[PDB]
Amino acid sequence: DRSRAFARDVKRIVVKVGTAVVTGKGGRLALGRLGALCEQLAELNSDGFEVILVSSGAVGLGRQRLRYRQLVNSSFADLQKPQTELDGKACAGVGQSSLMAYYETMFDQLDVTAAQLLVNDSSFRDKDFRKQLNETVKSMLDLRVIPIFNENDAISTRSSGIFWDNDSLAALLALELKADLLILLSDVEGLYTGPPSDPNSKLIHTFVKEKHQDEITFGMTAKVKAAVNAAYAGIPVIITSGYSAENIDKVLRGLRVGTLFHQDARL
Amino acid sequence: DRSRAFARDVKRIVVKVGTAVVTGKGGRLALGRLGALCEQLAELNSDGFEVILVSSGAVGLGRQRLRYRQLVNSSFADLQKPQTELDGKACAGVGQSSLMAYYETMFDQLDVTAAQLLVNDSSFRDKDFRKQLNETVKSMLDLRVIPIFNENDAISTRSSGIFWDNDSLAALLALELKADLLILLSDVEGLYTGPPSDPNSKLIHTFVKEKHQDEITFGMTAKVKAAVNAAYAGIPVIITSGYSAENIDKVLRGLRVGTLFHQDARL
Amino acid sequence: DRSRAFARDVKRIVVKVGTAVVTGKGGRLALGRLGALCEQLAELNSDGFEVILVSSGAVGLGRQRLRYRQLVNSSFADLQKPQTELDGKACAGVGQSSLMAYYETMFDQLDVTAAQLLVNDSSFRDKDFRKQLNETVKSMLDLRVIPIFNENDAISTRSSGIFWDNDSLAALLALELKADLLILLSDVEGLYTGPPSDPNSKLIHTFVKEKHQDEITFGMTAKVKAAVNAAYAGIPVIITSGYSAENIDKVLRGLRVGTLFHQDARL
Amino acid sequence: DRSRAFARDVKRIVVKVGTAVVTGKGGRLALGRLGALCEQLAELNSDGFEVILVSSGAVGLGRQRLRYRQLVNSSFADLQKPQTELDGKACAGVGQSSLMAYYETMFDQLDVTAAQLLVNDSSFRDKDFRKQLNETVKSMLDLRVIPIFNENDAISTRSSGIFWDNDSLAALLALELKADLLILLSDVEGLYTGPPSDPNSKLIHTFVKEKHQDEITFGMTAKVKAAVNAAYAGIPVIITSGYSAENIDKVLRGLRVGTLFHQDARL
Amino acid sequence: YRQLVNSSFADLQKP
Amino acid sequence: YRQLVNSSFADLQKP
Amino acid sequence: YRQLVNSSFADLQKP
Amino acid sequence: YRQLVNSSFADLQKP
Ligand SMILES: Nc1ncnc2c1ncn2[C@@H]1O[C@H](COP(=O)(O)OP(=O)(O)OP(=O)(O)O)[C@@H](O)[C@H]1O
Ligand SMILES: Nc1ncnc2c1ncn2[C@@H]1O[C@H](COP(=O)(O)OP(=O)(O)OP(=O)(O)O)[C@@H](O)[C@H]1O
Ligand SMILES: Nc1ncnc2c1ncn2[C@@H]1O[C@H](COP(=O)(O)OP(=O)(O)OP(=O)(O)O)[C@@H](O)[C@H]1O
Ligand SMILES: Nc1ncnc2c1ncn2[C@@H]1O[C@H](COP(=O)(O)OP(=O)(O)OP(=O)(O)O)[C@@H](O)[C@H]1O
Repeated sequence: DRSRAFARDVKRIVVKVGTAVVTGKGGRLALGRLGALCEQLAELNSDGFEVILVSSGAVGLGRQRLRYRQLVNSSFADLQKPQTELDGKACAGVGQSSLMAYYETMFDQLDVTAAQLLVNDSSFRDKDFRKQLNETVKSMLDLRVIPIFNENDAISTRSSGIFWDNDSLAALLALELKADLLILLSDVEGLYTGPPSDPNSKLIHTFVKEKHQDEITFGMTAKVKAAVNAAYAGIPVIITSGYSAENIDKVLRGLRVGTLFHQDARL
Repeated sequence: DRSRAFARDVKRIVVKVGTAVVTGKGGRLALGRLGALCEQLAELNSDGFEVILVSSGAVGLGRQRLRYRQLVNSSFADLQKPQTELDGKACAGVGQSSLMAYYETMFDQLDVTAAQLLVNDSSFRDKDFRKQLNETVKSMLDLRVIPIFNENDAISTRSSGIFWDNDSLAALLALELKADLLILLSDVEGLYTGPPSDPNSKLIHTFVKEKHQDEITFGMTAKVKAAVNAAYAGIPVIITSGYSAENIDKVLRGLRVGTLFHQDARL
Repeated sequence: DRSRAFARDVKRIVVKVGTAVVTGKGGRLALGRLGALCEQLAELNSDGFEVILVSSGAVGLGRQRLRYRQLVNSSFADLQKPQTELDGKACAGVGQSSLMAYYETMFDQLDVTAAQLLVNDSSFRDKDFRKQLNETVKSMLDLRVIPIFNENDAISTRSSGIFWDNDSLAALLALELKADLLILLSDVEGLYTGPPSDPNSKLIHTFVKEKHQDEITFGMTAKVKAAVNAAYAGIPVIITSGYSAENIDKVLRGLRVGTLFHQDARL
Repeated sequence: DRSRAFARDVKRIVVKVGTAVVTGKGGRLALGRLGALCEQLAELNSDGFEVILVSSGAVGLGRQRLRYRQLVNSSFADLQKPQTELDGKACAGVGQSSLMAYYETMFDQLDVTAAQLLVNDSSFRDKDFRKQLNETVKSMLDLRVIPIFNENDAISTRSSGIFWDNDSLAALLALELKADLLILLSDVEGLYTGPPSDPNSKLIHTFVKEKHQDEITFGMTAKVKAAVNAAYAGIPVIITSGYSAENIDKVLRGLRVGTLFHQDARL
Repeated sequence: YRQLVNSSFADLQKP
Repeated sequence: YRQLVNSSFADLQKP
Repeated sequence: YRQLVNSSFADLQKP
Repeated sequence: YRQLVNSSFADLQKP
């Protein structure tokens, strides 16, 4: 439109992928969605953008793999007994490795080098750590590498910290790395006036902190809170659906797509 | 022999792979050596052992990949100008992802699930962190998963800490996880009475803290220091060459292979 | 509709993928499209269908890879001289291996075993060969395997034969294997009353050999000829666009999608 | 020695890998052996040689995979009933795709482009086919590509033909492609004066058609017959053990390794 | 028991 | 029966 | 000449 | 200059 004109000076993008975008039916990987996303990110990176990817959704794939392992090495007599709940940290550790190995496979097939950085909550308490991370990211972006961040859930001792979920980790990274636009890839077209299943609900062209502030009932509430916190500091935030392969290009070209969170746009 | 009789009650093994074992000629991956090692580890894990792998050697592969990227996207005129030194943290971050993606590929091809855990020096300062890592590792080993540890060099702010290198990280993990035998995979057959190139040098059947204490001149000195620290606390340590595919089986069967670091054996 | 009611007793499907569906921009693989197609085929195969895939589009990927190789091992002075045209058979041979390795990678990641069969024109001249191939395909389908046929372009001595292109190889296989529905995955929504770029053109609900026989003007003419030949013998043929991930489900459910080629439907 | 001096003008090498070299314990892939072989072949190809690889051993891996599939999708009640023998052609078709996908994976990781050509017995009956294949192989070798031949067992209607096994397919290719040395990678160090298990047996430095001709009792008899047929026409043949990673370099450097089949050397 | 006896490995891999 | 009842999936994956 | 001298490897990888 | 002009991409990929 006219209020999405900042999509022309955008140089660094922090793209966060949701769990509903990574894991498909049955808990396995969604190969089509992730492949289209990786193709779009490689095209953006070849174009001249500096793309930072904050991956998410390792707990689900990890749990699927660990259930497979239990079955394969389990025995009938046992399958007749009750089941147990698979540890959370074990699932996260198993899923992270598979997800990032798959990311490396497709990025290599796309002729793009991808790098894996893992940052915990206790690490962010040091300003010197922030400076190091900034220097490392700058050096990796100067060679056209896509840093794939995440949260070290497989070692976390864990809300009271700086960040508690990837919805907020993306905002913290975008604020720290001085990004220019933050895209929260979810499974919904954006932010609605009510529940998505409600027919009376309507899409939000842009979020207003004086009108749409208290007009929506909510998960997505954490996404909205992180978006408001990020857009308050001067980082425009776009909530868009990752089910489509051209949404990133549409928002980066200035089209009316997704929900916009901007401090200057809101009046 | 007779003093390597503890290789029968061994149940948990902490295997550390060196940089000279992972990276082959040209800085690329050594596919033959790593493939043989992965085959042996899968056979051990299927046998009934609980194998913990402490990988190493991501800085070299990472630097090779980053030099490739610089060239591919570099331009002639530039190749005519002087070169620069690639950041250390960028190289480590790029190399780690590729190494562990390759590990996942071969372990999947071997029908074994491998898990990636990353632990930094600042994390070990918390006893509660030690308890949570122990619980996670126990839960992952109860499902026949090979936890592939490493050091988060791609985020490490960095000798004054608990551990400073993987030679000592392996010892710290073995002491904390209550392992039963620690194998330091290097490129040399063990510990010699002098430099390996010296013809007069002889292999050390077992390390004695009263005789071979100062009979050796030295890298490998860090390996020996970590081995002495680990074997002091009651964890037997074996330094063996990873160039062969059956060395792990030989040491685990009680044969005379490698250099032994034992507190009870030494007199 | 009412004339697509045969999509309920369909048990065997012969799916042919076009070149415009496999190769994306720059001659590289289209990862999103092929990933969505592989996900859909794995879902169909798990559902209870017997899916036969007749792949295509190795010449393009092969040529891209061979140009990469020429450059990488080529030298400046040479790049200053004129270029040459890369052999056709060399390109086909290089591309086939990469395409089918990628197919195996995604099918393994999808927990489906895929098999590669290659059949040439000279082989089809033997009736005993037809019986052998039928027996092999039956044995492979009884174990829930997806036979990935193709044409041995890398050994072909080469129109006068039984089949000359994959558009006709799919029809020959469907007739020989007694399939029940043949889907020709192309990049267009189907068959139009004229050129697709013509605004006055309209989609064809079903092809009539007494009306649309000569009305349509035209590549796609080979597709239409193969479709008419297949549908004459009693194998219903559907021409549908592979750019969407749910077109196969839509045609298999009886919805109005694509262009239909049926001998009984046409009047 | 002195009679292995022809290893200096060697320019094209036809390397045949046995079944005992590809498939490891349990019918799965031998990752260490194949990785070392691929590393050696990539080093040779980078050196300046023109390496042709005639792969073998898809029936075993294929049968393992098909048994896995039967079990996974089989059901207890059924496992209680008798088993069946898995078709030969289905096993070959499934195994070939996996083997060559793995070959592509390691060759890509080694920065070498590998190409897959499949040739049947009926195809060799045409001289024009021989010319076509020679032209294709020349064009593929001029771009530093490793053509990975095999036998189309998944389509073969099938001894009365030109070739019946890969031991003889390698000889036929070496004679047709005008190779300079043929290496038959087996699991034994070469040709012995008797059974390998016999302690009195001794290794044969070179095969003599007037002495060793009837001094050996025997599988390996097919290997010896193919070697004699190839070496009669003027192609030196070396039978060497593929269990070691440096045997190819040793024979190509002129060292005394393996068993030699030469028409000029024999007196 | 019967649900497991008359079941297959892939059926179990599901919830 | 018992060999199968008191067996595991990976044991079967072997001859 | 100049087009090649002031060019990069990835630019060439394209037609 | 000459070392680069009369060189290939893979030669550079080495120290
Ligand atoms: N008003 C609302 N509008 C849209 N979505 C809503 C709303 N209220 C709840 N939701 C839910 O919030 C979900 C947000 O998606 P998702 O599960 O990826 O969120 P998340 O908690 O940010 O994810 P992740 O675990 O990847 O960080 C939607 O899929 C939808 O089901
Ligand atoms: N007396 C000695 N005996 C054996 N090796 C020695 C000796 N002195 C020095 N070395 C060197 O120490 C090296 C130890 O191998 P390596 O490079 O893997 O060590 P590291 O510093 O522990 O490795 P990493 O970086 O993987 O932790 C040997 O390769 C050898 O060159
Ligand atoms: N009337 C028409 N309607 C639709 N497409 C047409 C028409 N005339 C020509 N075409 C062209 O035919 C093409 C058919 O697609 P495609 O290139 O895959 O065909 P193909 O020759 O069957 O492919 P392949 O090489 O994979 O066998 C369309 O992409 C379109 O550009
Ligand atoms: N006198 C002998 N010397 C050596 N090996 C012998 C002898 N007699 C029989 N053999 C057997 O021949 C085998 C040859 O190996 P291999 O199984 O690869 O043969 P092949 O039939 O040529 O293989 P492939 O199926 O790969 O073509 C040896 O492993 C050995 O067991």
